[PDB]
Amino acid sequence: KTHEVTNQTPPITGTNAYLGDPLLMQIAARFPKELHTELEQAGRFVLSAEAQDLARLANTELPKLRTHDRQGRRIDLVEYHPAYHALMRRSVAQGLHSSIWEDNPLESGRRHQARAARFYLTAQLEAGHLCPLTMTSASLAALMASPEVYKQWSPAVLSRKYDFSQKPAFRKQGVTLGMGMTEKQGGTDVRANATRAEPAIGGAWRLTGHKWFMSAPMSDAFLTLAQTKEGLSCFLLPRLGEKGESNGFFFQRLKDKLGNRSNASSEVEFDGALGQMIGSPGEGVKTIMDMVTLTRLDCAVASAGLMRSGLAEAVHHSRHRHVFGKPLVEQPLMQRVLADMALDVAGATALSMRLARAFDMAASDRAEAAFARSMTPVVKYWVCKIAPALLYEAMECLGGNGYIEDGNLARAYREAPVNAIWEGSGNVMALDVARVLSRAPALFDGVLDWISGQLGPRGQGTIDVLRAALQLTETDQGVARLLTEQLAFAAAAAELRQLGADDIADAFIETRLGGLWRTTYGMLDARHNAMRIIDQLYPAS
Amino acid sequence: KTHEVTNQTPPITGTNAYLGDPLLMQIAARFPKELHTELEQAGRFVLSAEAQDLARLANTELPKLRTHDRQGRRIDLVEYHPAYHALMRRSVAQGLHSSIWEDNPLESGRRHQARAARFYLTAQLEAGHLCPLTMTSASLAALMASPEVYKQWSPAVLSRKYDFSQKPAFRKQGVTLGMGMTEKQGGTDVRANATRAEPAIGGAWRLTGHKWFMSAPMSDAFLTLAQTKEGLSCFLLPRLGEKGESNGFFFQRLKDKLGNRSNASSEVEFDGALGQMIGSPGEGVKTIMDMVTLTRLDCAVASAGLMRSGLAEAVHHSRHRHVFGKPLVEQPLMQRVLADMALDVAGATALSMRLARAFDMAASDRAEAAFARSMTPVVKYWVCKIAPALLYEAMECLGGNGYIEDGNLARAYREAPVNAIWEGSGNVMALDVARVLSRAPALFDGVLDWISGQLGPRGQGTIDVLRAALQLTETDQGVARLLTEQLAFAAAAAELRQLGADDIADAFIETRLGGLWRTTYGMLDARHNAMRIIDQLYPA
Ligand SMILES: Cc1cc2nc3c(=O)[nH]c(=O)nc-3n(C[C@H](O)[C@H](O)[C@H](O)COP(=O)(O)OP(=O)(O)OC[C@H]3O[C@@H](n4cnc5c(N)ncnc54)[C@H](O)[C@@H]3O)c2cc1C
Ligand SMILES: Cc1cc2nc3c(=O)[nH]c(=O)nc-3n(C[C@H](O)[C@H](O)[C@H](O)COP(=O)(O)OP(=O)(O)OC[C@H]3O[C@@H](n4cnc5c(N)ncnc54)[C@H](O)[C@@H]3O)c2cc1C
Ligand SMILES: C[As](C)(=O)[O-]
Ligand SMILES: C[As](C)(=O)[O-]
Ligand SMILES: C[As](C)(=O)[O-]
Repeated sequence: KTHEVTNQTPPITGTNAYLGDPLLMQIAARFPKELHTELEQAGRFVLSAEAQDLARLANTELPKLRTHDRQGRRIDLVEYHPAYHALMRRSVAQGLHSSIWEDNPLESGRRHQARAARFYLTAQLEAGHLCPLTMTSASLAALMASPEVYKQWSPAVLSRKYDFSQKPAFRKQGVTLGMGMTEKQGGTDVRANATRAEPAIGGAWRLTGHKWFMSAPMSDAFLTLAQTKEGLSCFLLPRLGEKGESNGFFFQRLKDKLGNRSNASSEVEFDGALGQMIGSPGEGVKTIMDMVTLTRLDCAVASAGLMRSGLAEAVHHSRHRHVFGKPLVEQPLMQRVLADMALDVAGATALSMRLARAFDMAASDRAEAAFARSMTPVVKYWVCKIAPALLYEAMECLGGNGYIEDGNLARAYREAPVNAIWEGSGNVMALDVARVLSRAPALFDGVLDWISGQLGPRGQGTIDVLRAALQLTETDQGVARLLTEQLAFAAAAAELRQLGADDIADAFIETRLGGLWRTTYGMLDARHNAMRIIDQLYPAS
Repeated sequence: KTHEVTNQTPPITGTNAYLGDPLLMQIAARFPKELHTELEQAGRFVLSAEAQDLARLANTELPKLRTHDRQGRRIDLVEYHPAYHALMRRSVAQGLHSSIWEDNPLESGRRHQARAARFYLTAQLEAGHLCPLTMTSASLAALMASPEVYKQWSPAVLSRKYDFSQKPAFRKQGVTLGMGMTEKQGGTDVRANATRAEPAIGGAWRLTGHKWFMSAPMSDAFLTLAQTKEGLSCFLLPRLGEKGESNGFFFQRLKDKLGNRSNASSEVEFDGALGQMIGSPGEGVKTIMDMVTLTRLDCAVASAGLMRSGLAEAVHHSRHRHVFGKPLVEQPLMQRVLADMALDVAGATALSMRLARAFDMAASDRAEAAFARSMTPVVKYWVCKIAPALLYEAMECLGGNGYIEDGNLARAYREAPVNAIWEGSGNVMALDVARVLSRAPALFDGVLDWISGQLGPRGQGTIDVLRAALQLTETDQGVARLLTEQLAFAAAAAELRQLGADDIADAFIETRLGGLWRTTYGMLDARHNAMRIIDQLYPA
């Protein structure tokens, strides 16, 4: 041999991602014991060596579109690696697509939070297959606009048996649902959709057009927007007909994507595809409003989990990798970088779960409903859009191996932009935040009141900043991103206080609410012990 | 047809990346006429459809390691797509590996700046093949430590004829040089290297060990660190022997990289590889100090070019893509986001080229030499490390297509971290700054005087901030990144004043030096006039 291999970091595999995360455990502290037991088992699974192999395979053995069979007939099939189906099977059995719609007494009053904690853990393992599960869970809220259609589909949708066979949906053990919104001329401006729907025999509708981005193409049906005589309408469009034949779907290509690669995203064209209208004619936008809101929470929770998993690897690496004779984690500068990132990961996780809590409490508490209506785009804006910069710095903490695809940080870095881009990007979230202030000032008083209650009298200066930003946004729409980010900082700070993470909150408040312009991590002085921040959030395991 | 395809952005291909960049033209305003002509031709090349096809192919048709031939002999060859060799050929013919060492009277007093302007443009086209050119240009500063080896190798190294054949080095039309430094147990702590060098017949040395990341493996020789009885020493190690036979290189694998994929990076093991010592025994670290410094300017210049190119695409898209009946560039919020990114790209470009100017003036100006020694890690820290976050936001400005690999932003986003990581990352740059503060505080006094002269009396508040940061860093090594980033902000602001970009400087100073903690772009109010910033830096 020419050399020895020394000073290598042992893998994080085999430990428990839930029990290694005290902030998450505090977030779940009031869950019933049965949920704690399930989260510990989930925490063990997502760091197991077998699960990590499935995640690597799903993202390297990529889905393939087969437009035709060997004799020249169209079949419009997308084939996946078995690893994809194994992840789907377990997450569907776990109810990640269905549990908020189920009647489970152990989760009463906690359905969004219980699911969000599971979602957060799974996103640390493999994020791509979460897309069909997010769309399936959220799609049922659109189906509520037509209760007969909900009653018809929900038994099949809520089934916890995953079924990827090419049977018609009504013969499958369970079904999944997708979304056909974006067209080539725009995904934001859905009223510019040119897909058209025309009445057909039997009260159905026939659709002709295209959708430029349709993820999870082997879903059994798709919520789709199309124009009718009275405006943009929403439809439930099955991929297959009752005998299993194609329903006018023509897949053109799969996207060659930066990340999210385990999840096939197709370009599709429709020729006479038959479907049911969902909601009132011309009310397509209103019909899908609650569906989109549900996907935005998932985008935040998953981005937070992505950041958590990437930073845990950086902290763990620092504890074992020696440089100049001692572990990297004993270097003051590495301590400041790791602790500074931990503050944002902590704030993003607390805020994302606080939004889930507002969803659970909205029906019984007007102030929580106010938070739920107005802050979903704030949380999606900030949590998702900080992930690329933070995951890059976490990757840099690994040195050269961090840049190599046989690890996890490269894949997570490639993944991070998708949650921010996939549905409403930053500018769309921020304008949404400003519109709600223009139409419902009372909602932001309620949020400001919750923030002020948690920060206490010392936080009144932050409240004044937020009011000034709200008022300035009415003067100038261009400052809507400033308003959105400041709201997120303040709400994350408030929740860290609510959770009792007072050392974390102190340092978070001093920097994000009191510090100066910065562009890189590590902007902490010695006033707060950095090693304590790191040990509190990433205890050595 | 089922639908019409409408509201699409016309391609930016076919225009001129140099003439479309007023800040760059201002930076080059005093270059001789012949240099202006050459930059205009390069500006057209990097946006031409032909060149763009080469850049795409070089990054999708990946190099393959061939350890053996089909009969089972070791050959240790790496094969590239012809597009890689075409980019190398043109860049070598342009002297990107050699021009600072040439005696070109047209570039007298400007060698580093003239090369940096070319580098900036080429990085907008294809960054991966720049790695061997950066290493080759920088390697000559180390070879100077042994002047007889410099005389022996420099005609071949400085040749503008690219030659990728498998001939021995002195039978080729020109040669390139790489770097064998990082080992599995560490790339930062090179004194923990375990590769060993032993005396051989004829005054040569035999090396046995491994290098964990060796880019451009078909380079003709590599500057390599290995242990001798006196400590860590530097060696020039040819890949092939005098007859074209293997010189004890055993390539194991190529890295499967996030980005930079046109540039092969190998894992290699050395078994009795014959080389020449460069510099004194045990002085390997000192010998490669200037070589490393040169590569650090290149990292900054290229990262600035990456950012410039990605933001130019986002601005161009906004001018053509309609949403809600008007161009995106007419939406106030999109204007704030684009302008806010433009301020960092302008500051990073100005600061990087200002470092190049310090390199040109160092031999004749003590204040400029002080700037070059103390601020090289500052520029590399800030310019390279802001690129990932900025290129993500630029990608988001394109919408869903931004995330797709048939465009350019996804590749640039994957490229962006490599300049920060490839040689000394942020923590290493910041500790470099802290060491210079500890061992030679007067160098930063000179930097502050230069900043103060450019900012004018209005800037005393920024000087006081920098003094406080210097004092605090002497107290606490842990705040070294704060000192480093504040120095970059202030020097970027000062250089924008030096360039006469006073509207850009005004807006940059008020935000980066006077604003609040932020994590995303778009933090400008109406006083900064976002549309004028965009039109001044990215004219349609
Ligand atoms: C991996 C992936 C999967 C996806 N899956 C699906 C799917 O299953 N179904 C589906 O229908 N779509 C899907 N999408 C598409 C996605 O929803 C769209 O890209 C998104 O809606 C934006 O639409 P666009 O690309 O047309 O951008 P545009 O509408 O052209 O917007 C471009 C940019 O301008 C900004 N902008 C927009 N409006 C304004 C304004 N008023 N003022 C200022 N700035 C503005 C946007 O925020 C964005 O940054 C997916 C996207 C990705 C990347
Ligand atoms: C694409 C690519 C190409 C490369 N090509 C080459 C090449 O051709 N030749 C070559 O020899 N190398 C090459 N490298 C290797 C590269 O130079 C090393 O990754 C780098 O030197 C860091 O070494 P490391 O991975 O061992 O990290 P480590 O030395 O283990 O450090 C890991 C992390 O700790 C930080 N750190 C280190 N010391 C300290 C400290 N004292 N205090 C605080 N933080 C600290 C680092 O900044 C980094 O964040 C390449 C790397 C990449 C990504
Ligand atoms: C609504 As069904 C899948 O049971 O036909
Ligand atoms: C960060 As804590 C409140 O779980 O110690
Ligand atoms: C961007 As300018 C140097 O023309 O002000």
